[PDB]
Amino acid sequence: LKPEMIEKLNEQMNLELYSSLLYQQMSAWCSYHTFEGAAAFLRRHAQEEMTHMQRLFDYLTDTGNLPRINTVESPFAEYSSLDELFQETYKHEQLITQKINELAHAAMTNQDYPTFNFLQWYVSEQHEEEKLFKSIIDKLSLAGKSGEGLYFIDKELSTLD
Amino acid sequence: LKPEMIEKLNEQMNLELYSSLLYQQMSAWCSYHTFEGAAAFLRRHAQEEMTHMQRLFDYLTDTGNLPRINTVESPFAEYSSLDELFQETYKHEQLITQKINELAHAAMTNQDYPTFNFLQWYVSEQHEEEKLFKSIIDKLSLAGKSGEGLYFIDKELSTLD
Amino acid sequence: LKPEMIEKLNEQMNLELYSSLLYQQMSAWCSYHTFEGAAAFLRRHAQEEMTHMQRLFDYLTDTGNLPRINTVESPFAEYSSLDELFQETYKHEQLITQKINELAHAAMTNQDYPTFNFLQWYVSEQHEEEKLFKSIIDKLSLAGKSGEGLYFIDKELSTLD
Amino acid sequence: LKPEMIEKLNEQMNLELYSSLLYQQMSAWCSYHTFEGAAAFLRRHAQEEMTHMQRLFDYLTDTGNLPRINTVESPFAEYSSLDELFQETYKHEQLITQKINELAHAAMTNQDYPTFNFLQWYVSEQHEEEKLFKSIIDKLSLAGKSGEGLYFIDKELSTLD
Amino acid sequence: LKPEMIEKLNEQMNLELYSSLLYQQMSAWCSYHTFEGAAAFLRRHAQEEMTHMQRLFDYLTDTGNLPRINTVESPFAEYSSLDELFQETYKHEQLITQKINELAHAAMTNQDYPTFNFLQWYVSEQHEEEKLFKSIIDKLSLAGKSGEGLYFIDKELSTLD
Amino acid sequence: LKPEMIEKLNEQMNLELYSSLLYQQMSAWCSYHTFEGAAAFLRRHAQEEMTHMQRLFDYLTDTGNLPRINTVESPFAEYSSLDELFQETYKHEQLITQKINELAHAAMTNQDYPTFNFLQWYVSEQHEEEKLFKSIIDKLSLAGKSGEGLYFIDKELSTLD
Amino acid sequence: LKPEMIEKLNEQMNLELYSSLLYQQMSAWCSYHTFEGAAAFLRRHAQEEMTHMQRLFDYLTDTGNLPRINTVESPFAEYSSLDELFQETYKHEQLITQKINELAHAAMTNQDYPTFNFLQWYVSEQHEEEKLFKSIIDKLSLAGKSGEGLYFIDKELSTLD
Repeated sequence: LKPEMIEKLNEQMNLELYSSLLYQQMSAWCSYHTFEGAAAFLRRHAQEEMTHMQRLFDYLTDTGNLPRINTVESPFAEYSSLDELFQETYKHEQLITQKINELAHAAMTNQDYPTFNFLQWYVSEQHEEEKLFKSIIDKLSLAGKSGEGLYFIDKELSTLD
Repeated sequence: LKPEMIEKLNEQMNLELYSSLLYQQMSAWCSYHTFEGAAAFLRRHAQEEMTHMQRLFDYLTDTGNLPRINTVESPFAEYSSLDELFQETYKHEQLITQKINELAHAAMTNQDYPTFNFLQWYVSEQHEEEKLFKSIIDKLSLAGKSGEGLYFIDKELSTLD
Repeated sequence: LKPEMIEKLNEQMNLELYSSLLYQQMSAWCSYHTFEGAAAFLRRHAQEEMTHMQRLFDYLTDTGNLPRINTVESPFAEYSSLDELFQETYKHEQLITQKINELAHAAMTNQDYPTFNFLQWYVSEQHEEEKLFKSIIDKLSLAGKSGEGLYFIDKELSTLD
Repeated sequence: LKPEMIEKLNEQMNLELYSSLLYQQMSAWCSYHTFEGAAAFLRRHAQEEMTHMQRLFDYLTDTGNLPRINTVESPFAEYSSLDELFQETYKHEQLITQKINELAHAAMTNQDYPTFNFLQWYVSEQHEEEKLFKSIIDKLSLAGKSGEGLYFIDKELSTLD
Repeated sequence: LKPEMIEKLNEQMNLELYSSLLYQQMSAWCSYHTFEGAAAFLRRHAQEEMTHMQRLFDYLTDTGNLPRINTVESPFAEYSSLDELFQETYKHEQLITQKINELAHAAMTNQDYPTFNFLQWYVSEQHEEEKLFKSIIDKLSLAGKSGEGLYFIDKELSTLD
Repeated sequence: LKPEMIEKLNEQMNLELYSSLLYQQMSAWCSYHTFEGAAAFLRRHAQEEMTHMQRLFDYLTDTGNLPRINTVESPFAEYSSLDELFQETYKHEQLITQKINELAHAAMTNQDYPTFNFLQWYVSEQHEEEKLFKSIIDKLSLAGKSGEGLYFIDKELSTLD
Repeated sequence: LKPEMIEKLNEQMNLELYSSLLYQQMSAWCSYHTFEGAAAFLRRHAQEEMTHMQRLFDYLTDTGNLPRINTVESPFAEYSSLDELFQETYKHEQLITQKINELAHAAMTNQDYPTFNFLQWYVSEQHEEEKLFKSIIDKLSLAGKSGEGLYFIDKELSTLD
């Protein structure tokens, strides 16, 4: 691997690690606010993002490199509502998608076919994730003005996926 | 929960998170240095310490508190050998054990019987952990001290549960 | 057992008996008020509290003592709403928790390790119960302004646990 | 078969093809508007109408004729709401029913007993379809003023049939 | 998705729909001309091309777009023989392959990695399709060229998957 | 397929064939020098390389081309040691990967998306091969300084894969 | 093992290697010429001949000798027809049988009973092969003079042995 790709892969790995902690932190907000269903969904998603991290970690070791875990910023933040919380998760999922595309673009420019091939898994996964997170925001749109609505959506999130 | 208890528990949760990343980082060193067995073993241990973190996370939420994930310092470091690496892991396990004891002591003083009860799981696990890592350092001192031996020990670590 | 511990255990046994009858009485209020789901949940909880009573009864006989069932005050009371009813159950569950902690504190001061050990079961159980009863109050908060909300929560309670 | 019947059967086949595409197009509107449940129901119904087409296609070939697929008009249209969308599907299902009756009437006048016999399947199927599509409009009537209502109906449609 | 991508994909979706109807129409010619085996084979292929259409339809919806089904020209045409018919199908398959390549090229240029990834399924399938239809034209040139042979080839097509 | 691509693909096919016979020849050296485990491993790998050759052969014929097997130079060579041998195999695996990348680049440049898609299987496989062969070299460096060490590694080779 | 037997065994091994590639190449011609059935049959025979090579390679190593793979000339050639191609395969198989007899004869004269014993498998196999290839030519002469016949024979070969 070229130094540029090694570092970009390492940075993405750190981004996935951060994202995992962000969702875990978000779930706590949900629980503290009575949305146990949303909390559970996010916990599940924190675990999923960790998987994304590991896969990158493994790719770096397979290719004879040393993955480096950098300083991690606190994911702690305050949210005004469950809608705002989920809107941010959606915005975040999009940043991840952009980072993957820039990674794929760099792989292609550097003629690194093996890494481009490795990234395909992420490209497919992100398409699915964005769809999923969009729906949630949409549902919140349909029935999110009321606690009974909130109560119902929350119930949905508990098994969503 | 008493404010003081909340803080100590949150601190412990963060220490476990750090500890999980520390072991993930140590396995990378092992892979890079050709010790796939030791690498696989530390990876498994990284996952386990993560469960220790989650257990604390949940306790805080169950008790109506908001766990807070703080900034995590990079666990990146250099090691002169496999022996020095495992020496550091044993010492780090001993630190965790000590922190658990201080928390148990604080729970007792504060007559917080529910938290003290909750901690007993960690006390027992810590006992098992220390013994395990001690055995590893022992084998290294014995069979190790010379290449060929490292091959067999690493081979052992691969499956050591 | 020291006389102090014998009596404290006996009093706790009577408290658990009273609590069982209180929840049974509460379920009647629910049924009389159309909340068959909440009624069912409370009936189930009355039976559970009885178990707590029996376990204490058995501990006293195992140790060669004579458990004594005292006068029981009527648990009858009138409630303004289902929310008030559940708020009282939550307050009651908390009193029970406090009584257990005072019991554990007395056991520790009297160096009665066997009884402290026996109480651990209760300490764990109460942590679970408080959590459970908190959630209900929380749900009532999310969707409890409407009969449709009430109708939905009631439906939940019918299987909760 | 008499020329008149051949052509009427061919036209009906084309009508069924168009209807299939219409429902597919409608499902897209539903999805684009967040009604994934209604979208799924319509997709399923697009596939069903295709079956109706094939059965007619086969009858024409069995009888030694050449079915002809004509120009198909775009089924694209804009709808103001989900209620309007379903009202149109109901009106459309009715047109199909009328076309089948005119087909049965022509078969009878032409003393084409074999085709009248063949149409019986469609006559029965349409009775079922109209009923089904009426209910949906009815349900939309009961609980379709609110997003929570919409949210609930949509949930129903996802498995309706 | 870039507006240009949206348009090309929508166009491709419409081409597949047309292609599905084209094969359905060709099977009719086969039935009428006594080639039941070739008819059954094209029918199966009509259904398959339809799935290609749906896959594109969904992609557009998953990405928050509104797929639009345009007017479909009649696929009706005359053929001088079974050989000429299958020659036309092979050529039509080659056209589809070309269109897929142009779309893949557009996705690359536009750095649309998710769409390019999505198209790989079509690229592979197209490879299988072309080979299949090529084999058919081969057999026809060989065994065909004379009645009796047509009986056996048609017999073959009946089950050719 | 373009002329350049055909030629390049044909060259790669011949390279795989040679690579296969090279590993075959190498296992003999191993057998002759008493390393039955390493011999076994290489024989398996000669077969594997041969499958890579077959897959290319097929692609060429599927696309209507005539694969051409060219003269094959004798792979016979002398090796100083077992590790010298494996170093060679590693270098060779690397060359194959480079050639596969050049082929993927050529496909890109020629907008041959079908061929690019086809090559993806090789790209992923090579990633696995390099990892594997790299591991062997590492194991050899850790415990290959003694007859006893070589003895264990060889034993490990016999069942690797 | 006498040097003369070693040279003769080594020669046969290479001949079998060449034979395998010859059939592989012949299978390509068949493919290019529409005879997918014959191509498949020849593909299967190339693999089979490869095993004849491996068996020789192993005997040489079992006997503490070093098999040597020599340069393999390109097996590429032109064939005017399927008939001529198969006629060449038969002649080639005959050539093989003859070289096996000479080897058996050489083993006898040199009182090399172990090798004579080992060769018996080849003797038995060759008898089978010849019979097989002979039948193919026979069938071709019976029905092979019409594309209809060719088509039928090709279908047969697709599964033959």
